[PDB]
Amino acid sequence: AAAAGPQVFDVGPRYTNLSYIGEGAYGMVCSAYDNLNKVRVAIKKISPFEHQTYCQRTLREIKILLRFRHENIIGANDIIRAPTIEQMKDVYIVQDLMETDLYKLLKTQHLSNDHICYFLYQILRGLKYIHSANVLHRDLKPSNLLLNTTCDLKICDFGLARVADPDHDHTGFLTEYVATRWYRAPEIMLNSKGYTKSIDIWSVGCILAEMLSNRPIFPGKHYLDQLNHILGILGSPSQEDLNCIINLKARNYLLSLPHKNKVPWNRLFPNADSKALDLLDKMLTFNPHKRIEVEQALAHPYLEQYYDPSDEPIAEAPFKFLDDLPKEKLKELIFEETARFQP
Ligand SMILES: Nc1ncnc2c1ncn2[C@@H]1O[C@H](COP(=O)(O)OP(=O)(O)NP(=O)(O)O)[C@@H](O)[C@H]1O
Ligand SMILES: [Mg+2]
Repeated sequence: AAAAGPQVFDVGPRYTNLSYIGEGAYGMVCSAYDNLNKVRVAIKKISPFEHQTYCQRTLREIKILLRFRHENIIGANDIIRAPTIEQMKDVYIVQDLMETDLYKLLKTQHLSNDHICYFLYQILRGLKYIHSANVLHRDLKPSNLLLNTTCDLKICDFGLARVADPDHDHTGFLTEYVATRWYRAPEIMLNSKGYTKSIDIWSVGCILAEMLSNRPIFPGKHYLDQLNHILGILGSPSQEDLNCIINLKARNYLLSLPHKNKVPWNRLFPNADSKALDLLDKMLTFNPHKRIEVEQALAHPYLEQYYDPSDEPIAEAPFKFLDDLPKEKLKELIFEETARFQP
């Protein structure tokens, strides 16, 4: 029955009072009074059974959201669908209702250092859990970081996530890539498929920089301009870093470029806590092997008000999914994954 700016958003007896929020990927997002728990909640409608590619992204996100339990990762409290495969056109994911996300927040609000430190702690704490499950998010950016009115931060959108696979990370120069351009590590344009953990840390660094001045630090307009932005600020890679790149074409591209030096961080962010800049530096290290890991970051001095490893939990066990089978099998699997929420 109930409609909300057509669409049909029928989420049954339990959830009423629908109010629009935005436009997700391949569906719509509403808030809605939950008549069993007596709170407002959020509800994403997802209609992906036509295009095979949205079905992997829905299956992935569904598997992960139900396996993970963590205060800084968005949950699935409920998942609503028809009682049969045949009748299932859409899928609805009910979550906690978060006021805003960091993208929307950074357009209008400048943040205090106390807030930056706190949000960074929460991102890194949630990322620790994710990596501990051997998973990579692959698409961390401000719009994937949800916030409520009490400053609680929750990572969302695991559509692009993958199980880590460091042994199969090498690829050729200029290999096309899916994740959001601005938060892409440099090795992705050189020689990485994005199957190692240090891909997520680069993105977190990109977010710290953005939180620090309200503006993306590497806003490249297209695939290769992303790299020139990165190099504009870090300057030319050292020879040792270039020697970790064995890939000939990527290495010669880098050698062909004129020498540029490092723009120092405090020239770029003169107001910032210099401990914040120090960690920034370590997150946005050119060489992925030297870039800081998630635990080292949590233990950096910038975060010592919050750091407490025993209150920074890890997953019960590794993750293992799948990828490439067709529309129809993926529909069966999404049906199967969501059975538990039926009566
Ligand atoms: N739990 C939530 N509470 C409030 N708003 C949410 C919540 N989850 C997602 N959002 C939405 O996040 C949107 C931002 O745009 P978008 O980049 O499409 O993210 P998304 O809706 O999460 N789907 P995706 O594109 O898969 O990340 C906003 O329009 C909100 O509607
Ligand atoms: Mg998005």
